Amino acid sequence: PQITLWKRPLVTIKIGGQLKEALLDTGADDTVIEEMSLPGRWKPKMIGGIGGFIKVRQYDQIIIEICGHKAIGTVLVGPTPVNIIGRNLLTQIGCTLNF
Amino acid sequence: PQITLWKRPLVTIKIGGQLKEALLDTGADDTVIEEMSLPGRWKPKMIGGIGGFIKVRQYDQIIIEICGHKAIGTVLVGPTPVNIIGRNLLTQIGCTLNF
Ligand SMILES: CC(C)[C@H](N)C(=O)N[C@@H](Cc1ccccc1)C[C@H](O)[C@H](Cc1ccccc1)NC(=O)OCc1cncs1
Repeated sequence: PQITLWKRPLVTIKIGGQLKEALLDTGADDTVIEEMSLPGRWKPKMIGGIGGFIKVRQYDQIIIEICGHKAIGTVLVGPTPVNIIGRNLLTQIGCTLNF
Repeated sequence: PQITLWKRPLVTIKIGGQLKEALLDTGADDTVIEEMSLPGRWKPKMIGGIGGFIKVRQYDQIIIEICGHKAIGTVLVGPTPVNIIGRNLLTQIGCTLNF
């Protein structure tokens, strides 16, 4: 779909059998989700944003279905104010900016 | 232009007579720039991101030319890692997401 930006670009996702809403975020290099119990192995990681940084758990090769388009990639999980779909997954669903 | 997301969506801006590069950021409600000496009145403001928050100066009705398209709006100025063009200005240049 084509999405205008008068409101936040929130979409429904399904990940790890759970339904969530997440922001399509072209400023984010990586995907960062609120605390959830993704199964399997991981690696602690530090990421920085406006405000400073947070500690996250890095999960690789995780399936996410982002507005009905499947993608597999790294998902960081941690103390975020908002679930963020970053460019690592946006590129897999074919997302572009246009003006 | 149409912009893919394999790299950061950086564009050239001109603001306050100065040339800068900024990120087209659909996840940001507001526009936040690194410290610069925008002339005129303003109001101190707190904004939150990943990591916590920062204090900024809020400047209204500031002209910015974002990849050649003019826009006027609020610009927050403060201690950001990266210059961010948020939706307040993206909507003025007609920016959409597409997949
Ligand atoms: C993987 C990313 C999440 C990454 N850690 C991250 O925060 N990138 C941001 C750019 C950046 C990079 C390094 C250091 C500082 C800032 C851009 C994201 O697009 C972020 C998304 C966002 C996160 C939290 C709350 C609101 C937006 N944008 C954002 O800070 O615009 C600024 C705001 C405007 N109003 C409230 S904050």
